[PDB]
Amino acid sequence: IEFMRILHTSDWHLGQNFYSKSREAEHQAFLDWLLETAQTHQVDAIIVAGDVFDTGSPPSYARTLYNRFVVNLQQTGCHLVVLAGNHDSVATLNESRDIMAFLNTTVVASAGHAPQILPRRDGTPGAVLCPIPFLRPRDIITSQEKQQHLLAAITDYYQQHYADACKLRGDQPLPIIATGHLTTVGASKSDAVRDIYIGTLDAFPAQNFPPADYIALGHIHRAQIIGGMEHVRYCGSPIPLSFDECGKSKYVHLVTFSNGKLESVENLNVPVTQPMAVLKGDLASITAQLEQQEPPVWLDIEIDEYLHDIQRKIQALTESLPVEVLLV
Repeated sequence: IEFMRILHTSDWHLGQNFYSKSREAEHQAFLDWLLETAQTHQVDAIIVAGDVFDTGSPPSYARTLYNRFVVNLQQTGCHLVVLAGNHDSVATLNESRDIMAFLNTTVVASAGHAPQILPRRDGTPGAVLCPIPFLRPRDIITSQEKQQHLLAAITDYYQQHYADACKLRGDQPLPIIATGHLTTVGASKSDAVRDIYIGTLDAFPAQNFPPADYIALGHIHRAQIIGGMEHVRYCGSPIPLSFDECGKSKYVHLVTFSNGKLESVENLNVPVTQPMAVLKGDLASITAQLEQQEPPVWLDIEIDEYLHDIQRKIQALTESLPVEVLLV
């Protein structure tokens, strides 16, 4: 009878320079869809599980996309939780932390944020959130085996915060939601996923996560269930961030809680607004491949031996065609 609904997204990488192309149009369309989606499902909170911006110094149009979304989301009463990823600068996201608080937005850029009650739209307690962004080792390494140390440090961090979440919840029938931004053991990764904790943690075993009712992760671009646990998920990126991910579905997760427990996780397809394609073969295999649309499809030609000559060759075969070649 008491519901709480959140949307789980991550890895926006606003401002990404994609082979000289801007993703602004795609991100604008996505953010507009995310807005209508929040209204359609009467979502209580949207959680963005890290990598909001592609770098620590996003271009003005990306900062504008982000600000305008937060503003437009006000017409819904939906709360917004923005967590830093490894691509984000902490200082950059903290620029507007306190300003965002006036707009029902919680910006969490570094480790150490206490658990907080997420209200439902009507203001009553809906869930207890442990807002955990990408954890910089410097921020969590107690007493500042290095590999074993970081694993223990992250595990312990989640344990302390889960414990505090339980205390904050008290006797209330509220679900506990934790977030995270890292790479788990067994995760399937794409090209656009950058190595993190280089030399200090190959991957995080999801069995070490505390028993929150939902764990909303970011960093990995393909939506997947982790460690066979339906409550531990990457939502993946909302638009394709690399050519190896085109053709593949993009999602945000609609996560519903009933009486303090996880009820369902639904995969909401994010409309794809910019056609991309990857071509493999040789000059004729290529030539046949690219033959017979408002935006011009972006192309990754994975095609006589000197790759320099191949480029000029393809640059000839690709001229005045409704496509656009980005990578060779």
